Amino acid sequence: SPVQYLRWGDPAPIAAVVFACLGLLATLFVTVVFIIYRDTPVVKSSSRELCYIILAGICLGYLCTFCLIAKPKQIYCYLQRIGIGLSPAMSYSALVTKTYRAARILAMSKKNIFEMLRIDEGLRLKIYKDTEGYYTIGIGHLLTKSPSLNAAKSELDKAIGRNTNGVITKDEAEKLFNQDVDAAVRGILRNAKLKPVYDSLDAVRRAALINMVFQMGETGVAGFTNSLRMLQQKRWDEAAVNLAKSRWYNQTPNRAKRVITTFRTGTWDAYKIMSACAQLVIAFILICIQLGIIVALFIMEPPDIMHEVYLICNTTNLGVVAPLGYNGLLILACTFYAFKTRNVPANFNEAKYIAFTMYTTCIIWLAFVPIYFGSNYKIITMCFSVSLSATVALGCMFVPKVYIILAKPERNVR
Ligand SMILES: COc1cc(/N=N/c2ccccn2)ccc1NC(=O)c1ccccc1Cl
Repeated sequence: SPVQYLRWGDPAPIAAVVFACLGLLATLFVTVVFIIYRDTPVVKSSSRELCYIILAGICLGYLCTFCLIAKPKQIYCYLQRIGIGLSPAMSYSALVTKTYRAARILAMSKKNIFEMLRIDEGLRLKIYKDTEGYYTIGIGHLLTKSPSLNAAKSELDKAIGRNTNGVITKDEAEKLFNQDVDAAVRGILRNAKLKPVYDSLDAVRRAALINMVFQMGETGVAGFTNSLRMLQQKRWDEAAVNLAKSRWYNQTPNRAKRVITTFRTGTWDAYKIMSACAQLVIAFILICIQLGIIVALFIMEPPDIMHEVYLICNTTNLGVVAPLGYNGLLILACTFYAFKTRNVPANFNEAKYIAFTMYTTCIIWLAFVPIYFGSNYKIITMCFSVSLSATVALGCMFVPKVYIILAKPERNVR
């Protein structure tokens, strides 16, 4: 009885049980809220089905405390090992599936910009110089400002990760172009004239603005004050009419016609250019791998009480460390794809929060390695550890969305 341990001068059990219960309530609230408001654009935009798996994971994370603070029965040693290994595996298998898909969507998004400017500006697959005289390759990608061609080859090889002999492929030029886009988009957001326009525009019309920036630079695109304001107000037909009067249109009419037409339609029409049930099956597989590890260890080192509210089991270091390792890989993958997609604005900046969640989760899990092994109160540290990691995931991912559903029904709009 955790109440008895409180009476005696030990409040750790009762704390753990309370943390866990507030956890379950909060998860039950968040869940029933997502069911009720499933039709709205803040739940329907993301993967509704993966969230249920993430919430089950969080839920089961809180339920672990009821097998760690338990009566000495055989099955609770079985459920301890299932819960402490499978609850994070449910949350992060679902999450890594979500973040990987965001990353593939981001990659395929950057491919259109690249195809756009391949057609508009060109591409050389072997080293050349710009009109200054500095070594360049692909879509005007700068290598070095050194007169040494070897330096250019040197920095190219580093940039790609093979000996290129100064020659690359379309896909390695794409890779290089994505640095130059990110660079150009940083300049734009540092620039008070361009920043509000880029903010306003959909993905396709941002491609159009980056194109112009790539042709005339930032200070040049800031020239088009009126045209820029027309686009901000989403006045497409009038922005086209105005830009079609420019020195820009009269000096490079072929490229200008295409960029302008793209500002009108918000489509790719002017240029030559990941499932749902898949994510459940992949998430389910990634989770059965963790089950395989736990069931394997149940045969190698069968669960058994050691022999009292702290239920102590025989679980050896390999019983702890094997699932820990796999959970760690899941976390590191999640963090990797999350960070890759951190600035993706889709679904009310879902990506910004997920990145923050994963950064926290890394410091927590890495912290609780020396803490747990260095500790003589392992069942308690395990209790607070699981619940904390689960609260972080619920806190940083689900609260921000439940907030908008409940507090800001007006902003809950596509
Ligand atoms: C960070 O602590 C843990 C959290 C766990 N679940 N979190 C959850 C669970 C559900 C949803 C989100 N998050 C599971 C095991 C944990 N710890 C360990 O298994 C462990 C054991 C020994 C040494 C170090 C560690 Cl890190």
